[PDB]
Formats: sequence, structure tokens, C-alpha cells
Amino acid sequence: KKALIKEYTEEIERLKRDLAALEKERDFYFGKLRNIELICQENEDPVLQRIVDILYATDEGF
Amino acid sequence: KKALIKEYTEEIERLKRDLAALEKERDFYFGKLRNIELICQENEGENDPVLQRIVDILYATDEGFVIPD
Repeated sequence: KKALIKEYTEEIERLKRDLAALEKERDFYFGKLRNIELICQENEDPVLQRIVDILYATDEGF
Repeated sequence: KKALIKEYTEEIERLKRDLAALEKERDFYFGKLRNIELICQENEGENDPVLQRIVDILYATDEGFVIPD
């Protein structure tokens, strides 16, 4: 019983550390895209339009 | 205990679903930024101030320092 709890709690602790690092990385990249999205809206250029297409590549609106 | 393993298996199974969902989100965002970086690299010979601002966002660390590539 004690050995099983020891193994699973160590596995859970490892998964939760990887989850925290992955979500931190996800929010880090999402912040970059939103700041780039802000720059494209301020300067609303054929180069910027290609960047806008990437930002909303999977957007079905409009 | 069979009810102890079930308590920990379903918890690990829950965390692995969260990991798979987060990794898909990160790769989605990182793929966009990588495509944006390549567009800026193809047009860097003009020293466009707007594109340089975008590059400085791509290459900024979490402390705010820009590491060029």
C-alpha cells in the first residue's frame, strides 16, 4: 500500500510540474501573438496582411 | 487497495489529458509565431520599423530582453 502511494504521488507531482511549465509556455506564446495582433491593428501593408492571415488562420468569421 | 489505485489512476489520467490539450495549444501558438518569424526574416532587408517591433516581440525573453537570431 505505502509503496503504491509513493509511486503514484511522485508521478502526479511530476505531471503537475510539467503542466505548470507547459501552461506558462502557452501563456508566454499567446502574449506574443496578442502584442503582435495589437501592432497589426495600430498600423492597419502586404507584409502585415500576411501576418494577419497567420494570426487568424483558423478563423471562419467575416 | 483497488480503490486507492482507482483514485490515483483517474487522477493521472486526468493530468495526462490536460497535458495533451495544453501541448496542442502551445504548438498551435508556436506554429503561428514561427510562421511570423519567417515572414519577418524574408523582409528584414528593408529595416521596416513595424516589422522590427514584431521581431522584438518574437525574440523577447520573459524578462523583457531581446535575443536576436
